[PDB]
Amino acid sequence: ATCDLASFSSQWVTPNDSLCAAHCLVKGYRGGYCKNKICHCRDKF
Repeated sequence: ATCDLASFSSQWVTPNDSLCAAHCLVKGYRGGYCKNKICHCRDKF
């Protein structure tokens, strides 16, 4: 149950809410350990 997924609309019908995408995408990340709800990406693409 790692929060290393939910990369926006990659494999989810995500509308805009980052969760583990949008925020990271700004820098260029797509996966990381989650805290509370938002994943703090620790891997850049």
